[PDB]
Amino acid sequence: MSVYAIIGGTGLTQLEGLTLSESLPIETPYGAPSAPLQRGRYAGREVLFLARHGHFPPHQVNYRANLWALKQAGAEAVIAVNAVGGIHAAMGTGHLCVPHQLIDYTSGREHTYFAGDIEHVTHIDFSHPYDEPLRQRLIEALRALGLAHSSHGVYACTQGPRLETVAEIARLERDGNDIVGMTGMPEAALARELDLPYACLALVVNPAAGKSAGIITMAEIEQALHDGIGKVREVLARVLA
Amino acid sequence: SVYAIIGGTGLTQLEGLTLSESLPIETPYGAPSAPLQRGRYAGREVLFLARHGRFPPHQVNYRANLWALKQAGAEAVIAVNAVGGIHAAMGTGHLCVPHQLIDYTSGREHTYFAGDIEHVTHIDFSHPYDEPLRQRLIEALRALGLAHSSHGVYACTQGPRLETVAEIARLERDGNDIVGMTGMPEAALARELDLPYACLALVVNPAAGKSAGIITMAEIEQALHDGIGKVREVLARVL
Amino acid sequence: SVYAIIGGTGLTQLEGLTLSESLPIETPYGAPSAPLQRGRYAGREVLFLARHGPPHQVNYRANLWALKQAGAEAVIAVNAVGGIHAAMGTGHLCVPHQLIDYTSGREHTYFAGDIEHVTHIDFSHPYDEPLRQRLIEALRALGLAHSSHGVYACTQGPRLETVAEIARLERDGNDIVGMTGMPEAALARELDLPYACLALVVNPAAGKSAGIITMAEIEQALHDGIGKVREVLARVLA
Amino acid sequence: SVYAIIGGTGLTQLEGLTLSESLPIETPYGAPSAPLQRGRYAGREVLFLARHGFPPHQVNYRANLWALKQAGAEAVIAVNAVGGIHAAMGTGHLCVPHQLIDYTSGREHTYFAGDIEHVTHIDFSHPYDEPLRQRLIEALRALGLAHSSHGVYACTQGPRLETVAEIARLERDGNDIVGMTGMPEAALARELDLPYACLALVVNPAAGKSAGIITMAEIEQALHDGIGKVREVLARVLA
Amino acid sequence: VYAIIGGTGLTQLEGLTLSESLPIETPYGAPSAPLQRGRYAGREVLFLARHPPHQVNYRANLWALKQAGAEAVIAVNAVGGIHAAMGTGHLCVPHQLIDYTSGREHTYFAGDIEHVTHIDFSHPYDEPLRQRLIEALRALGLAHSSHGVYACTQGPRLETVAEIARLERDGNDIVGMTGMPEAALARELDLPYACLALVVNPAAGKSAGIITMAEIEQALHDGIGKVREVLARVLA
Amino acid sequence: SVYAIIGGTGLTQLEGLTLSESLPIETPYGAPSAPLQRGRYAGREVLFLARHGFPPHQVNYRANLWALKQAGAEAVIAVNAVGGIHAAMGTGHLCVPHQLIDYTSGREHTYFAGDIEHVTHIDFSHPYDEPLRQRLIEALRALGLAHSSHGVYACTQGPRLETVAEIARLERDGNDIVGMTGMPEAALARELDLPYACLALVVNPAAGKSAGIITMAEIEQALHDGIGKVREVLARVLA
Ligand code: HPA
Ligand code: HPA
Ligand code: HPA
Ligand code: HPA
Ligand code: HPA
Ligand code: HPA
Repeated sequence: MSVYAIIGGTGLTQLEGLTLSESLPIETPYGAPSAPLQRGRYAGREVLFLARHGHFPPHQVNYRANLWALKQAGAEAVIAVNAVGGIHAAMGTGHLCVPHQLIDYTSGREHTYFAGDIEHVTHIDFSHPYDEPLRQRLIEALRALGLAHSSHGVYACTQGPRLETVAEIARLERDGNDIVGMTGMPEAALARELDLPYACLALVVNPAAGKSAGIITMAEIEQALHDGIGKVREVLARVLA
Repeated sequence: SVYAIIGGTGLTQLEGLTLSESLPIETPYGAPSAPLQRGRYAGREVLFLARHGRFPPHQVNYRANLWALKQAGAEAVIAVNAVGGIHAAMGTGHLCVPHQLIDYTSGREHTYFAGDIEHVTHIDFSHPYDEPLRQRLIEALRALGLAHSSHGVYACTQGPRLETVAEIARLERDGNDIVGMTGMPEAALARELDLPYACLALVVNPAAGKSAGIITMAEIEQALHDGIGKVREVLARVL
Repeated sequence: SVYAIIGGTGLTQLEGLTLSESLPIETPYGAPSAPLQRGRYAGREVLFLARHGPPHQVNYRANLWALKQAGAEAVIAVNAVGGIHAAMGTGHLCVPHQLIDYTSGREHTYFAGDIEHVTHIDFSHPYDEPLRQRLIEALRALGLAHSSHGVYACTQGPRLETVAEIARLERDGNDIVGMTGMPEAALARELDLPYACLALVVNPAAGKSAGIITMAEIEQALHDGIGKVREVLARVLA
Repeated sequence: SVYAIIGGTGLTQLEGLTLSESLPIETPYGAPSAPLQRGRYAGREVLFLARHGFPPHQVNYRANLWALKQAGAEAVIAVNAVGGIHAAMGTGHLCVPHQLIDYTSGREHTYFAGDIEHVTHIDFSHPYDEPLRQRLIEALRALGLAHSSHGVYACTQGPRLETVAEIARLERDGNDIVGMTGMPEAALARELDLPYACLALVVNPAAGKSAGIITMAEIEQALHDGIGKVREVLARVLA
Repeated sequence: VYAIIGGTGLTQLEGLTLSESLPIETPYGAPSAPLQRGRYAGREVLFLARHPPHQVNYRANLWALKQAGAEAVIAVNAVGGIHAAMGTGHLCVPHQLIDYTSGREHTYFAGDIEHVTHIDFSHPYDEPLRQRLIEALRALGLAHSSHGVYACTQGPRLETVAEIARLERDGNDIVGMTGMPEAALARELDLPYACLALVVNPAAGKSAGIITMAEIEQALHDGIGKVREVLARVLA
Repeated sequence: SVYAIIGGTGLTQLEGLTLSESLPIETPYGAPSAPLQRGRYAGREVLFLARHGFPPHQVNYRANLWALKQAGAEAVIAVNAVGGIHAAMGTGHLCVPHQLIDYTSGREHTYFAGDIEHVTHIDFSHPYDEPLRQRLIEALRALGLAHSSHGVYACTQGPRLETVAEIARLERDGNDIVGMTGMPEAALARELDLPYACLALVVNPAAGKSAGIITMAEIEQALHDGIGKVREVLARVLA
């Protein structure tokens, strides 16, 4: 029944049995979305796909435009796939974590619809950033599949593009975070401001700075993606049905 | 001595206060959120500013406001701020006179010392609030026998959204007792202008994670309607 | 091997340095803070750039591209800082080995806007270990009071920190605090330029000193400290 | 219903308190700090027990409590003098803690030691009886007294007071006040299913929360200005 | 040859014969219960029940296992779960611990002794024994954490909400009253030791109600089976 | 001013120092951990005490200090070998701490225990004496040795060394170095109104701060390498 949107890398589009047979190049009041909207059918449910970064560094992706376009195209739930670094010792490379909280360390990103010309200011609650029904459907799928996961975790959302500093990971860890990426916020909040239920699925693509012995290389990360993307796809499959 | 009050309207509902008209001012830093209301109270020249003018806290022109009050003769400032109670002793109802703050804001025009200006000034800001003003407020709270706290750390955050349970947890680890969106750059801008400044904080909700439910704009408006009166009592004694 | 130095002027009042050029260069990112001075010290091509010419508005991109364009193969950056760790009082030299970014709004990367590829640099160790050792080696030789390692807080400014702010920063692990370490250190890596920092403590951080921190007190510590800092720079360049 | 008060004597100085006195008790755990003083307060039966006469780490809480349970106590009010970590909780402040953190060690801390047949791990999530907590708050409010409705009580070991750095760590752990008597008392009340609340008087700012060093004269003075306040609060709670 | 320290019921494992039930004395008082030798899939097996936490004779226990010929130890622990990812019924294989106990006989190097050894205790659990545990949890498709920090509190009482929060502030994930000095003692006797902890309740203030023995014992009743399946494999 | 040096022998190799053998004294608190030596260094009186003569947590510190004071000690320099937690305090480094945090327990920590008729709670805000600190500092400068003028000393129980996670918690509590002998030593020194300072030599990078694990051999090399440095300091402070 309910229409789902999936935000993430293409190749999530290589999900077996998904059709994606439309491409509207949308222009919103908030400017250009990242890629055109792709609308399709999967296991009998209407499905939406937005590439988060087009064919743009995380801190300049027009998330506002993305979420408006999806709300409008008829989204009623958004599953956001996120590549992260693992801070928690148990959340190593290849691990899947379904966060339940986040701490936002971003700045200078268009992060609300309640700015510029508005006639009342609203302060959305945001105590629990992820819709709980979605989180459970992700968990139920991950248990069913016997994939190694954490059912909770705190998402540190940093600014990039640069990776983090060892003492910077020290502080994120002292702050309670389990995992760290650059694209979680303001996405989750803009979803909230639109009453759009949103939940994040996170693939750990590297140990965060200082956890492994060497240094973080883009090929370590590229490999990890390639390795784990199929696992993510299996989870979306079960969730989408 | 002339006194600015920054906070909401309703502050203007103070018994005994008169207001004589409101001039619109042009500052070198843009437009202030609202016209200044110049008035008289207990034989003391007073100016009021309604900081939100309908503006989100992150886009308020604090620079324009402060320069505006300075130029209009201000000599001290009491800022009335609505906050979230992190500390367990500071529930809905509570009044707090913070003595310290931690700024988590970011994209705001936050200093008078920007652009090619031939000389840059680094202000001390060790003690963000003028103590004599702080003592004026505390005395008033004691004298009125109201439930308050004499000290506390103010966490100033970006908004317009409210904080995450985990973000609150982080704030609690930084030593804050309350959280709001309006305290900074306001407090620092005043010191850049050598304007003694103090805040009076009203706890209008528990911070995310401290109450049993989610925070509703309904409960927060109720805590204001119930709390603006006691605030008015405090301002009154102070002037 | 060509070293560049970023910091105040008077860092050039270095004895035996024949400083010859004043090159005003233009960059794809706008103007650098000052003209690049080129010179020779000890028979090594030596590059100077005064970053001063508001820390949060300094064109850090322009400065580093300039240095890179001019032929720099390493960078020593000199920073005035407030001291958080109790062992690191007024006058203390420190060679930080880590840093924590608390800044924002600054044009902090080369990978911004219209580009066909985004590069997420590793940045686990903000500072080059070799350069660190050249600095460490020199302080030891000159018998100066210093610290081998230490954590740099970089804060927005131009305002100093609040007592509570310093408490947060200490809780985070910071030994020192300053407004210019970042994004400079990061842009250096983006340019594959080895970068290292020599910090001089010019005030105890807020609430570590007695009363307030005056500009005057800071001024006298720069006056007193620049002497030491030159001697270190001399030895490194040598 | 029978309320038992633990604190110094001179709490016994309530106007219109008959000190009906009292008998030396024996316990399977030893000798209690003082003979129990049994009295009446406006219809109510009240028990008193001075926890001294003995350094805090050597007080025999096990006997004290056991004896108080055996004498028929149904509720225990504990009065405690403390250093004040939280900026808002200076000298002479009254606090009513809601949580505690235990840093004590060499103490006979449980009735479930020894070679015993069934082990019991009590839940101790909320270390103070909430009904008792309200009864103290209500009393404080009604008397217009400056106080804190909540706080975290650090129980250290003594007899020496704390180091500056130790205080920084108690603060990072989230403690508001610091004292030497609060545990294992609160816990031992619980193993006996005996409602228990503490009322705390800050007698000194904790180490390094002020310029000098902590003096035993400062504390004497704070108990002098403090004691009367504490007594009026018991009069109400008892009534 | 392996030794398992946990409750009895770990000896309700299918495939295990318990032969000798000899009660040993040691230079450090009596152990918690007699030692029980056996075989499981052709390996010599020591089992030893550790039954009040702060008064159990951990010294006497390990020395006994050492002298009986133990060449590795698996300690099974009931714990409360601080980490939000580790609820009731989770299995955790910790890699670190932080020790908040005291008043316990914690070292073989006290009293008399001609020489005093300050052992290194950087890594309290043995990596190869963790890996065998983890390998096993993977094969059985059980929900677990490969790593985690163990807080060892004093008891017998449970923790305060604020005690828990400072344990959380310290980087801890689980909490139990029996992890220390067991690990450290094992180390002083060059015995490889690892722990497998079963979360049996959310730590204080991590959930709705209070912590109760009804709740904790159900979780133990529920979990014991998974635990036995893990040990069965690890001895295989 | 008469100094007592507490440390290993090897501190006794000072050139020009002479020492009378032992004589074993009995104290009210049992017997000191070694022969206490009386000395002269160029005519000046010095006491020497080796604290080990037993593991760190069973050392009779109560007895040592009581012995030291009965024999006329006016000040105390204690020389401690510690692991370094701070990045800038590698092996070989000298540190003059200014604060400390006690993580010990079960040790005889006070003179004011037992069944006495008066109790003393000392202030202990500043565990090390500032005049002695500077004497050590001025000395280390005079010899131009690398050192730290300040730092926080974590005093742990032992005999085992610390876990990587324990080190991370000691680090979060703001400690710079960790040893197992510093307390209750300093505190006892105070109960006796004896000015006490520590000089701490870093013998190993604390658990989890370098590639390997910590070997006893590595530590023993480190001492044999830094005791020479410490002797020099002592010689200067004693002159
Ligand atoms: O290590 C990381 N840090 C921040 N963002 C990331 N996205 C993938 N890995 C990382
Ligand atoms: O909960 C809060 N968080 C931030 N700002 C606020 N202003 C009122 N309440 C809050
Ligand atoms: O206190 C400081 N904070 C930030 N920058 C500084 N530069 C010198 N001192 C300081
Ligand atoms: O400062 C304090 N510390 C410990 N115990 C106390 N009891 C009263 N004040 C204090
Ligand atoms: O909640 C707990 N705390 C301490 N030990 C435990 N053992 C099981 N649960 C717990
Ligand atoms: O690493 C250490 N930890 C505790 N005590 C010590 N004594 C020397 N090194 C150490």
